[PDB]
Amino acid sequence: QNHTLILGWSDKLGSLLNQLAIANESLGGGTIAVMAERDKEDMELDIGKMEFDFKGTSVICRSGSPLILADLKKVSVSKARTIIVLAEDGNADQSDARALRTVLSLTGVKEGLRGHIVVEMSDLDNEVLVKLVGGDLVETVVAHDVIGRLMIQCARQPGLAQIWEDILGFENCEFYIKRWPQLDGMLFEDVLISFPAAIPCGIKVASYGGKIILNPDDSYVLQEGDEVLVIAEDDDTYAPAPLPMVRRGSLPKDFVYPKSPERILFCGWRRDMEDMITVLDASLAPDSELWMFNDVPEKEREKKLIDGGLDISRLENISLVNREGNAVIRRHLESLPLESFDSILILADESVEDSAIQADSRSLATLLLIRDIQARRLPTVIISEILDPRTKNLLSMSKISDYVLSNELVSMALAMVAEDRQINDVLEELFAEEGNEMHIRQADIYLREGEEMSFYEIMLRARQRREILIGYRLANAERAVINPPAKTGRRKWSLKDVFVVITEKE
Amino acid sequence: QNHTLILGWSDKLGSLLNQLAIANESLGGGTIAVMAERDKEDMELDIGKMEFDFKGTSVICRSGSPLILADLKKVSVSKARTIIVLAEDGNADQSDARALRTVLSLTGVKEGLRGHIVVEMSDLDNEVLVKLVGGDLVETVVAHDVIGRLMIQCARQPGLAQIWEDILGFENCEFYIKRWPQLDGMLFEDVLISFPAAIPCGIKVASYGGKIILNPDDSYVLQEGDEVLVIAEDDDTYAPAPLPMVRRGSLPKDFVYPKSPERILFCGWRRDMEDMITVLDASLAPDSELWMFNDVPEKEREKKLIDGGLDISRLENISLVNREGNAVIRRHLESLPLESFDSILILADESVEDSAIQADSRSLATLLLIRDIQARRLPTVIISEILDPRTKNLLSMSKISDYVLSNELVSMALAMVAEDRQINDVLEELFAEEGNEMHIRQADIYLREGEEMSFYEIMLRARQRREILIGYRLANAERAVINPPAKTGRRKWSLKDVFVVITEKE
Amino acid sequence: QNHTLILGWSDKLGSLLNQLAIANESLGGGTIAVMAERDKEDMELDIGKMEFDFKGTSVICRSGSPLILADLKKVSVSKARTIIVLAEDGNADQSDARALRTVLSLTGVKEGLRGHIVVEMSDLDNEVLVKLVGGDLVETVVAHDVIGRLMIQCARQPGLAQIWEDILGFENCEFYIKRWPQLDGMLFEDVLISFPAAIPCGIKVASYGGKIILNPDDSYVLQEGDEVLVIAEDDDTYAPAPLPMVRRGSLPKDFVYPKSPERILFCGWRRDMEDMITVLDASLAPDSELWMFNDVPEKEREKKLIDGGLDISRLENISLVNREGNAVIRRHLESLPLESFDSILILADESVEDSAIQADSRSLATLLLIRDIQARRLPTVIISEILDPRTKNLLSMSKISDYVLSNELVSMALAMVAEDRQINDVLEELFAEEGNEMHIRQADIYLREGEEMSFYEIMLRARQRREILIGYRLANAERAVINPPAKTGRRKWSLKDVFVVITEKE
Amino acid sequence: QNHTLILGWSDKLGSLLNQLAIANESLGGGTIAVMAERDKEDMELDIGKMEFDFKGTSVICRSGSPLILADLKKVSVSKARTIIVLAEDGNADQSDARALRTVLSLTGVKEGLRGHIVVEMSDLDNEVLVKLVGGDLVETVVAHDVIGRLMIQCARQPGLAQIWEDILGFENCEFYIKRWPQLDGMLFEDVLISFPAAIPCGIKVASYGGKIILNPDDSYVLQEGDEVLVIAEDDDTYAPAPLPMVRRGSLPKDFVYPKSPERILFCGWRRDMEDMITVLDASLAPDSELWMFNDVPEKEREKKLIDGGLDISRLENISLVNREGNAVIRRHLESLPLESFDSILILADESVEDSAIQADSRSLATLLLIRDIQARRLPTVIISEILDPRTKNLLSMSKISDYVLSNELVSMALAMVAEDRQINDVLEELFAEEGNEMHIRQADIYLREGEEMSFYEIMLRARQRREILIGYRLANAERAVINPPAKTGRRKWSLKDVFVVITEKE
Ligand SMILES: [Ca+2]
Ligand SMILES: [Ca+2]
Ligand SMILES: [Ca+2]
Ligand SMILES: [Ca+2]
Ligand SMILES: [Ca+2]
Ligand SMILES: [Ca+2]
Ligand SMILES: [Ca+2]
Ligand SMILES: [Ca+2]
Ligand SMILES: [Ca+2]
Ligand SMILES: [Ca+2]
Ligand SMILES: [Ca+2]
Ligand SMILES: [Ca+2]
Ligand SMILES: [K+]
Ligand SMILES: [K+]
Ligand SMILES: [K+]
Ligand SMILES: [K+]
Ligand SMILES: [Mg+2]
Ligand SMILES: [Mg+2]
Ligand SMILES: [Mg+2]
Ligand SMILES: [Mg+2]
Ligand code: NA
Ligand code: NA
Ligand code: NA
Ligand code: NA
Repeated sequence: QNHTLILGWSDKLGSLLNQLAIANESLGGGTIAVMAERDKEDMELDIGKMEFDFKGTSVICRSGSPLILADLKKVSVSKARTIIVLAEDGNADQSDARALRTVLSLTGVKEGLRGHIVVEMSDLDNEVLVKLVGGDLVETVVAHDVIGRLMIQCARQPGLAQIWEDILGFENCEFYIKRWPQLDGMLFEDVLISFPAAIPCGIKVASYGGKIILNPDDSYVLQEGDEVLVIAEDDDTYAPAPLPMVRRGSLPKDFVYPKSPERILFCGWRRDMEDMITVLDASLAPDSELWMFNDVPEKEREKKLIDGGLDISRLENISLVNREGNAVIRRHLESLPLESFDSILILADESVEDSAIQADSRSLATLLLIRDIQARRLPTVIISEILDPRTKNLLSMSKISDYVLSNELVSMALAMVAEDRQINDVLEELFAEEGNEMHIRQADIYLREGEEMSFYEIMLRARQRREILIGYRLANAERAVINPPAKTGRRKWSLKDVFVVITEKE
Repeated sequence: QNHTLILGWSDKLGSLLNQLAIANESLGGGTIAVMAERDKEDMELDIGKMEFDFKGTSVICRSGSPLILADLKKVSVSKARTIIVLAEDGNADQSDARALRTVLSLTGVKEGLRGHIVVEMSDLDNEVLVKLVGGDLVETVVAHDVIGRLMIQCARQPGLAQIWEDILGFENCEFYIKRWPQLDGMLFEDVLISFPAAIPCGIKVASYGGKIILNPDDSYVLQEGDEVLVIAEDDDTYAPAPLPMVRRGSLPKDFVYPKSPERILFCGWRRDMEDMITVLDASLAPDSELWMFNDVPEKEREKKLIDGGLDISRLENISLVNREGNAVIRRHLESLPLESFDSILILADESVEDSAIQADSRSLATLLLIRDIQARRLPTVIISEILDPRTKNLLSMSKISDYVLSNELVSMALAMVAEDRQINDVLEELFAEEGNEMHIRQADIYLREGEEMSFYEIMLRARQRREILIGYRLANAERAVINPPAKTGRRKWSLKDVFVVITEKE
Repeated sequence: QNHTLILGWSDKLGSLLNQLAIANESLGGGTIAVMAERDKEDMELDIGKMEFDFKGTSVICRSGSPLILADLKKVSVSKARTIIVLAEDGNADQSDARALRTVLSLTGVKEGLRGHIVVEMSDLDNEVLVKLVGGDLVETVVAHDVIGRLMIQCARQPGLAQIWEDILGFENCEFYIKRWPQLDGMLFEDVLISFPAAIPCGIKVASYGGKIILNPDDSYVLQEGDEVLVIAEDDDTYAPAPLPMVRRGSLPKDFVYPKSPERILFCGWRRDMEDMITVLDASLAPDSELWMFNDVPEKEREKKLIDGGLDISRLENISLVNREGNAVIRRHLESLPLESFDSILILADESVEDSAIQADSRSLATLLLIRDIQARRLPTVIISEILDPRTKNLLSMSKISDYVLSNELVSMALAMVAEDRQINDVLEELFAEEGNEMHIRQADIYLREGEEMSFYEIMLRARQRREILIGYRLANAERAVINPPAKTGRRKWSLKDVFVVITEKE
Repeated sequence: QNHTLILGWSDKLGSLLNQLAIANESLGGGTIAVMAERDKEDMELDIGKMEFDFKGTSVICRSGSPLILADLKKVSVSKARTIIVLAEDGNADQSDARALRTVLSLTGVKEGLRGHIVVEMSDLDNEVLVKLVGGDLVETVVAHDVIGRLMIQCARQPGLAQIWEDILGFENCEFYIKRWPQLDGMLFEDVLISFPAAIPCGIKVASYGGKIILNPDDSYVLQEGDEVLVIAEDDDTYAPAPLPMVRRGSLPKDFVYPKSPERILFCGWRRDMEDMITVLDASLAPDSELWMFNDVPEKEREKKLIDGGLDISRLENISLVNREGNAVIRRHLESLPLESFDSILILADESVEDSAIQADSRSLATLLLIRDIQARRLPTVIISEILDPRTKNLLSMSKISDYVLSNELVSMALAMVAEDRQINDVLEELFAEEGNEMHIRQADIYLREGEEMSFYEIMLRARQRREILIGYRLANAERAVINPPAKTGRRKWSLKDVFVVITEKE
């Protein structure tokens, strides 16, 4: 039957369904079963009111418990190509306790499973046990952790918020892995320029057990069994073609400039915030500063951080500045040097995160106050965490929408891992401090003002500094273009254009 | 379809429906749609039990969410002449979070809206964001704030409670704005005396963008496009007539007396009480005193007030006296100099206001205790905030009813703004410290004992001190008369009669 | 229609219905309507499972709100002979807030009411306001207060618990008031001995406005309009008969002995416990002691007592001894001088009384522990408050049942006041410190060992010390006999017999 | 009708039904009635989804209250052979309050009861009152207390966890009591070897009132009326046969070695944990140590222990070491000398035990952390309490399953006591510090390496040290064998085999 089975119901369900319908469109639609401990008629009424085009995919609703075999058989658990275990809204520990029981129940199905299980986890500290019992069947996506990592990357490089929104999920272009036997024996540097409608980003190496290698060496020779990872518009829109001849050349300014220290403000004590501090410390230049403004008394912060595993005496690049106050009170915020921050993250505070409507209400209040304080004393990059995807969609035609990053990104990640489990490893690397990550790079590294050249020609220059070029954003365009059309056509570039690459760090 | 759409359900719904039915009576009835996340049959049963005459208006109930387009279309959202977003009973922040999402949902309706949106807000600090996202579509009525402002005005001038109850809502007389081309070129001083059945209070000035000017200069010449604001019995009961000839004269005692300091007691720590203190400080004579009796420790009060934006070192007219205790405990209240207060406001305390039945129970207890303490030590104007309109109506044949001001006034304000959005600006000015407000004035300013004259004759005397005369209360009448009949008829007035005017301050 | 209407639903409803069915049996049954905000079919199912004989009374159930006129008319509110407003189980203030709204709703019925309203109040401090708004329509029965007063009387005189249980409610004998014109002109001393099947206890005096005078002077001459209060088996079982001739005589030991001091223990901090302390102080001999064992810190007790209106420096007869601890912890109870108490009251503590099952569980635990501590250190009168009548009935064949006084007594009081509102004044006096009360008296006051005489003969001796004799308990009988049969028959009495009288104090 | 009646619904119901179906299988099935205050159709749907073979037993569901006679008659309460009163999940005191009311209701059934009542109690301190009111009808099983006692025995002797799981409940072998007249006059030492398919463990002695004597003297002569207690596979699988001739001999190493001190860690403050400390102190060798790691401040622990009746100055064998911290925080656990503990019990903490899913989630976290801390610092017997039987079953194919003891054992105990009430006394003795208990004993006490002999021959050697031999575990077997087949067959034993006996202590 090879349908997608979703176990549970949450605020993320509608956007997850949408993503799966987009992914299935190239098939002419598929089948999604949703099983939840709710009345079947209510579920059907709610699905019937969703406002997105199902694109030929049909959704079936059943009432039942994922711990009850009789209920799992109502939805053909053992024939599904993927099973997605949705987190419950609310308390992260309760949700993760249910996730663990569900995974145990699924691993107990005696007929076995055809597909893999994608588990939406809410707290990183609960992941090890779920992975331990789920073995080779389970992929975990730790939603809270992912969102923190994305907020940091977008704080560091603002234009990335639009790029990540484009790449995640199934609108526009995303990652695909597929076997191309006619490419065996090719060097990766030729594979790179072999697909008119795609960009190769890495290789699934068969002699490594199927391990995905992002940004491999140009001299890697594809072996029998290897597959190519690409960015492409859909699973069936791209294929290799005879090699174009691409003019070669040199980089004009292949330099590394000393990265400048950054000053970042975290508003709110986010659950597990030490995990963000660790990521930040491994991402910023030395002598950077992290300001934490929140209502936890300073005396007690060190205890919270050390119990979550952070040694604040071994931080390498950031110093911590603590300030105490209420992020919705004007008078407390105005004592901050707001104008001095390179970026400000407004985080859902651990004391209210169990109610998305209350957390989101506070984050939006804080946003407005910060803007107004600054405006009123004037004779900045702000990112706000939003927990309910419906509130993000509701904001979409508001200016405020530029200042928000939502759990819709979690639904997009869940759908990608549901469609190909190995994409979890790709996104894990790109979200991690180690290994490859996305960067927006000035044009004067790659070309001189007005130089007439093709996307492929820039791509080969970018390989001299060990980057995979995936797109660009022209000087006065509002959106970057990922996986551009007509990669052999030439144009005159500007030093105000910028390029999007996959690269290792310094 | 041009019906009124009400989104939500609350303790105020019945009185709002009543007001809209009164407003619609002159049409022979209209249509009200009510959509709420409740069972349709329950809604219909509850509506069917309301005890007021629907006067030809028909009410339709639908079950649905205002965030769900499919549900908004069930009630013809885009054809309604007005949409009213009712606050949820309970916690003000939760209610305002829902109001914001609803406004975003409504502004997303792609067919657009024919009418405006009236949003019942529960907390002033949440208003800016709703106004920001609702743009030109939204009028906000901040219920909590309005009630505080009305309680202060009635504490300052007790007879105003009956006048405001009369003017608000659609029983008796209220404000109407309408275009009268045959009055172009007239001076406002002639317009004032041109309507046998109405009193002009201001002009919508077309050269100002449609801005409403209350109490304009007598020499203002009405221009093409201007409209007249009046107090009248209904939208269709009044029209201009040939000018009466009105005898002119002088004021006998056009004096200003030094306003005397007042001593006011606030019982309870009302949410956002600094907003009332600000209003009070701009309303009382110098060397006045505000006593605050409530259970918040004195040490901590200053912090609450400064965080809500009140600088208590810049108060101009009042000194603050703090007393700590429980307003339902006899022994604590009896240490207050109760007999010395010009007025006492019993306020719904922020610690219980999320339960109207609990708040109202405490306010009534405090009322009884204050009366009894004073009576028992005897060998005063009290105003009590009541949150459930049903409790006010239940009290109506009790003596206690003179001591109460309720959220029914909010339903009356919501209906007025629903019927003409520009009435929000009129009421905002009259509730504000700035600009015009209502005053009850002694007769010896305007006339001598037994002087025989008409209402219009007094009105023109009142214009010499830049007042609009809207009514009077005779010496032994229990009710003031607003917009009196037969304004040209003469009678003999008494120095114990009083007059109701719209005026600027000192 | 002259039915009983009960508004609400509670743990007391079944026992109230039972009492009304008993009261109605002599009519051949009546009608009770019950209206509650519950599903009608559930109500009917619950009524159908009650285990007591309805004795020809029919019960009708309707679903509705007592605040909604349409609902009050479903149950013929204006034709009922009585309306009983049942308290809600749980928090006393919430229940009393609902009682007040209900009374206002009932006083608003424009057709008026045929009968009176009996209001079950939960907190004495809320009674004044309900009485103020209910005027002449309302009788209040303050359940919590009544139970405290009964527990004290039974602690002082243990045999009274059985007597009060007999007299309250409609099993056995109770109070009736009725007009007997053929008795006009009789002296009260002859009226006393005029009813073979009843005992006159007082007169409703028409020249006093219908005021009930308990235990009037023997020389009072019944005037036209007066009615007689009696204890009798039912409203129709008694009538006056020609005067018997009763031998007169003297009292052998008409003495007053010095009342001995008592030591009483209160376990638990009962809500409003200062009201019990006041009653106790006016009831005990001088140099008595009240021990209060409970978890409130001693420092804070004085504040609680003074805020409830008790001045502990003006106590006349008792000294207060405070001990702090947990009444369910053996080790804390064993530090008390348990063997020294004349009586011990186990009270439902204010911290758990909102859950009757939790309060009753603690009171029974404490009971068991006190018994066991004493038994285990041995090489006492205990009274335990029980809040759910079902738990009292469940205990009935247990020995523990002698140690319990329950809210069933409240249902019995409510039914008595429902049947004749003037019985509220009778019970108020008998429960009050002032005026008449019930006493169990040794036989040697009235007679010598083996003296052969009739009940009437003892009754006339008792009048020489201004007592109304209502019954007796023979030397080895387990139950007292109230309103005995055959009052003229003689028997030989024992100095170990005891007599039950109504009397004023010392 | 002689069915089993179960009153209530809980997380234990499915496993209790399973056990009763196993017990009934030898009859061809029986009848179980389940009555709960739930909708009948929901109950039936849930029963219909249980995954275990009902083996011919039929289950009937009814909706009703055990306090309501009409409801008790729907399920033929007075004809049931047993009534089981299931605890409610959640708060132990609430559950026990309901148990007490139910027992009173059952003892009030005027037709009487045919069978006994088994009451699942949640707190030991509540047991006395239930036993007091239930008299001879009631058997109590205090679930919390039993589980603590089993965890201690399994900590002391790890192989016992598998043995107890085998013996409890009705899979494999369990206890049966039955009268065998043909054995009157036999010595108990011959009775011991008289049943090919059973092992006699004791005698119900008729001259003692039916008291069960475990491990009686070999010289006891069975008298008329006595019955034999055995371990056997089912009630009908065993019978006596002519005496086998068993070779006699001596024990080679009938020694007692000095028991070595043990170091035990308790993680979590379990409700009533003083009851476990008492058991532990009477079970361990002198100079043993009990470490308690939990979040209760050390200052306050002594108060908790003394109020629960533990005098820590009279402990005979253990010293207490207190450590404060959070058992789910790695950094706190790693300060413990984890490698030094003979066993570690992870206990459901009293602060979360009212939610089984939250308690079990913490216990599993702690388990994982302890393992990982030890593994990571390496250049142990752990027992974890699990409150929901479904979580134990879900863990069953996980390695983690060796580290868990669950409330399924309570369902097994309830079913055993339901089937024969006298088994409660047998298990009470075996769980108690006093009297007989189970022990795993080295082979070199009983035999020499390679000695060829039968199970009966070892059994008679074991009687010389006053042990009843019930089974063995061979050197490389994963499971012990209880009540072995073919007890007269010989084999060659190894010094690495071990024997399971019932014995008194030192
Ligand atoms: Ca696709
Ligand atoms: Ca965590
Ligand atoms: Ca795509
Ligand atoms: Ca109108
Ligand atoms: Ca506010
Ligand atoms: Ca009107
Ligand atoms: Ca009667
Ligand atoms: Ca009180
Ligand atoms: Ca009677
Ligand atoms: Ca069997
Ligand atoms: Ca306990
Ligand atoms: Ca078995
Ligand atoms: K994409
Ligand atoms: K009006
Ligand atoms: K009676
Ligand atoms: K077994
Ligand atoms: Mg962590
Ligand atoms: Mg403010
Ligand atoms: Mg009081
Ligand atoms: Mg104990
Ligand atoms: Na990376
Ligand atoms: Na104003
Ligand atoms: Na009295
Ligand atoms: Na034992």
